[PDB]
Parts: sequence; structure tokens; C-alpha cells
Amino acid sequence: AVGPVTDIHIVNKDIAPDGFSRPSVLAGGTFPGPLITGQKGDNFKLNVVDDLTDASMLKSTSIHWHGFFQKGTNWADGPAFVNQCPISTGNSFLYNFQVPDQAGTYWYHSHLSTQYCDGLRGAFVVYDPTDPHKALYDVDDESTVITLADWYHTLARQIVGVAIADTTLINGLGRNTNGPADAALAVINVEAGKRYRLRLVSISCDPNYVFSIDNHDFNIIEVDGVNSKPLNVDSIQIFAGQRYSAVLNANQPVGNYWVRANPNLGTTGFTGGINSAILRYKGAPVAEPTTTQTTSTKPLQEPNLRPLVSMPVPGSATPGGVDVVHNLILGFSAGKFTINGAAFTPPSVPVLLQILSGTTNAQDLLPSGSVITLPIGKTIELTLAAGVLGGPHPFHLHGHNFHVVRSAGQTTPNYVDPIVRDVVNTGGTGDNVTIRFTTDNPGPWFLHCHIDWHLEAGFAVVFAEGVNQTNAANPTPADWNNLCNIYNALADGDK
Ligand SMILES: *[C@@H]1O[C@H](CO)[C@@H](O[C@@H]2O[C@H](CO)[C@@H](O)[C@H](O)[C@H]2NC(C)=O)[C@H](O)[C@H]1NC(C)=O
Ligand SMILES: *[C@@H]1O[C@H](CO)[C@@H](O)[C@H](O)[C@H]1NC(C)=O
Ligand SMILES: [Cu+2]
Ligand SMILES: [Cu+2]
Ligand SMILES: [Cu+2]
Repeated sequence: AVGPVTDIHIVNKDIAPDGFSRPSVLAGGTFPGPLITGQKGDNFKLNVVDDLTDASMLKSTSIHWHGFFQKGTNWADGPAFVNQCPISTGNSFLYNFQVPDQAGTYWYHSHLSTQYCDGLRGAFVVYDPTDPHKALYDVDDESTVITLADWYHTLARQIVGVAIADTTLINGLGRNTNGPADAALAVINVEAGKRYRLRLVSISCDPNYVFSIDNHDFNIIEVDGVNSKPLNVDSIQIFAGQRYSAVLNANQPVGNYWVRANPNLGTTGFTGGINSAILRYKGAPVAEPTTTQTTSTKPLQEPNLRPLVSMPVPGSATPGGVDVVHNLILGFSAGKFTINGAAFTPPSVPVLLQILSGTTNAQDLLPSGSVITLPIGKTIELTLAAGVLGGPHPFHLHGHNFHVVRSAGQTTPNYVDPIVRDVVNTGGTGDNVTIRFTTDNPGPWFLHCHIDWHLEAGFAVVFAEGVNQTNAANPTPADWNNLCNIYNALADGDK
């Protein structure tokens, strides 16, 4: 692991995580990138050094630290042309932020176009020295982090039509249905009688995964950074960018057990050991499991998740019982995804810079139709009624957690004790996923589908939260101040 203070080099490397070699964009020269760690209350100083030379995956870059509120450091959030201009090749940029009030399981990824699909993604764990759940497990370290990733044989910018993941990678390793069958599988090591905090991280660009481990079950204790009441489950559907801590008791006979991550698209199932990794008990033979996937009798359902500590729902217990309601219309037309009829396209001047430079009138913010101002200090309700093609769409809000007052597949809202998280499945026809939060964080924040192909195709809006408090809230460093000057000076071939 690295952090809280570290350089992170962004490099090109040809890799073959399923036996198929291709160019990639990697943090620290590995897929996934290095695990970043720190403690609650740390000042993260993450010096991102852009060493990229391959124009086919972009030489520029920008990194988002997924799930962190970035209060007072909106400039460090990552989204290109919302919060910064990209870092240019041969340059560095220091992401300098604090995490005073968060601890849990997070991740990081490129937030420039579809570049994270080309490899720039990794896990990020913030430990809590007084974690209320600490006595529920024995082992919690780099070896208990499990990343689930989609992998494409075609470069992101060379995809024609609808992207379909070729291979599921667990901790960077996996077999392709038409690939070498001797391609290495990831191994998760346990010892009989010990309990493990499995930090399950979706670093997916698109598919959701149904995660299970043969003959084992879990207690979920954390959801997207938020401590939960322990919830006993035996399978976990995890959407793009979601995280869970799932405590596993190594209470089965010493042996090898299949770890399964079944995608919703591409090649499904487990023939030849695809979509699989290995849980190996100390003392077991070094071999593939022979175990059977038994029926999930207690699958995770989002409405069953409850915050560990009381987190009252903002507003009153009825639809629209808040200061500000936006019933967002999620659609698709003219070859692009739309929110309230508008497809997001990045502006030349980052939204934050527009505001800081003096553009504080809602009507003047660019891109026109894709920026919604929110007043500061107010309760907000968003609905995200589903049905639009390409689903199920997992929506993500930057700068915030939110209460999921109505989940996909849930008819009646819960205004008492719904889970709080940062990525939510919006479901399908008939669903009307509803989320609430309070505007306590001045700055422009993305709301978008975390299927990265859909973001690129316009499925996003920017919430310009507390526009007239944004300058005061977010003093910017000299290196941020110069990013657009450097980037705009680049030749087209060096972007
Ligand atoms: C999703 O739920 C919201 C309520 O939370 C619905 O919004 C209501 O829509 C009706 C019909 O247009 C309006 O008369 C109400 O004023 C709206 N209520 C609020 C509180 O804003 C919305 O229609 C639902 N969407 C779908 C597709 O069913
Ligand atoms: C910010 O304040 C200015 C000056 O009062 C006003 O014209 C503008 O509408 C405000 N912007 C927002 C987004 O509230
Ligand atoms: Cu993310
Ligand atoms: Cu995010
Ligand atoms: Cu989507």
C-alpha cells in the first residue's frame, strides 16, 4: 500500500491480465493500481505524476477519489472540465485534501473521458482506529481487499457501438472464455477459525457482479463508506463503484472454495473457471476448487441495510417533503443519454473555474442545460425513475452521501432508517429510486451514471451547489490555477 503522502506515477504499460496483451493506462504500473491507505483524519497529499505517452488512451489524465466529500477542496475532486482541467503529460499535480469525518472502503479512478476503463483504477481504504466493528473480525489488511473489474480487449476509444466487457478480473486476475485456460486465478488466503473483513470494491466501468463464495456467507458491516448494522447475506450484487465490507468467518473445512463474481453482461457463468477466484485455507492443496455454488437463500437486498448509527432522513416523511425537489427525467435520444432533455458534453472552461472567475448567474454556467444550481443549507430530494435503455444504471453523486429513501424494487419509501451511500442502482421499468441529502458542501458536483460508457455518452448533470459560497469555500492552489493554461497549450496530438 501507499499513502497518505505519496507520488503516484501514471504510466503506459502493455499488460495481459487474462492472457490477451494490450496497451493500458496504469497507476503505479499495475492493474489495479496500488492500494492507497490512510487513517481517519489524515491529510492526503497524492502527487499525481503524468508520464503517459500513448495518445490512443489520452496522454492527459485526472484522478477522482471516489466517495470523499472534498469539503473545501472541490478543486481536488477530479472530474475533467467540472473540477479541473486535465493534468498534462510531463507534468505533476498535487491532490491535497483531508478526510476528517470519513472512514471505510473507497476507490480512485481516472475521471477524464473513458480512460479509467483503460486501466487507471484502484482501491483506497481509510482505517478507523476506533472502528466500532473492529471486534467482529481478526484480519483487515491489503490481503482482504477484493476488487472486481471488467476488462476489455479493445481500447476504450476504439470501441465501436456498445461496449461489452470481455473478462472479469478479481484482484487483477481472471480467465477469458476464449483465452488461455492456464491464465492465473487470484487467490484469497485465509486460516481456519479466523474472521476476515473482506473489503469488496467494484472498480467496474459497466457490469454489476453477483458476488458469492461457495459454502460461506457474510455479515455486511459497511456500505460505500457508511457503517451498517451487521446484515447476514450469502450473495451480494454489487454495482459499478459500490463498496461493501463483508465479514467472512473461515468456518468451513480446510480446502479451496470458488469465489464467484457473475457479471450481468458479456459471458456469464463459470465454465473453465471464468468469473472466478479462489478462497484457499492454509493447509489446502494448491489447486482449483471443486466446490458447488449452492442456492442463495439470503441475497443482499438494499432496503434491508440500515446505518449503524442513527442518520435521520432530511425533510419530512412524504414525497417532495424537502426544500428542493428535482424529479430527473432520464432518457436517451439522438444517440446520447439525457437528463431533463440534456446530454452532458464537457465545457472548455471547467465549471469550478467558471464560477471562481466570476460566473455566478445560473443561466450563464456552461454547458447550458446540464448545470442545475442548488441553494446551500437546504434539503434536496432527487428521483431517478428508470426505464431508459442500457440499464440497470447505477447513479453516483459526488461531494455527498445520500439517503436511499426508495430503492430499486421497493414500492413504499422508508423515511425512518434507510441506508446512506454514494452509488445506487436505479433499476428498471416501474422503479422510482429516490435519494435525499442536505447541501452542506459548496462547489460543483457531478451526478452521473457510473457506467462510464454512459457518462461519456452524456448521462450526467452538474449540481452547482452554493454557487455564491463556492469561492470562499474552495481556495485553490497555484498548481490547480495553472492546469488549464498548460492543457490548452497542448497540441491536439498530445492531449
Ligand atoms: C417518481 O416519484 C415522484 C414523487 O416522489 C413523482 O413526482 C410526482 O409526479 C406527479 C405527476 O407528474 C406530480 O403531480 C407531483 O407533483 C410529483 N410529486 C412530487 C413530490 O414532486 C414522479 O412522477 C415519479 N415518477 C414516475 C415515473 O413514476
Ligand atoms: C449569486 O448572487 C448573485 C448576486 O446577488 C445573483 O445574481 C445570482 O443569482 C446568485 N447565484 C445563484 C446561483 O444563486
Ligand atoms: Cu467513481
Ligand atoms: Cu465519485
Ligand atoms: Cu448507465
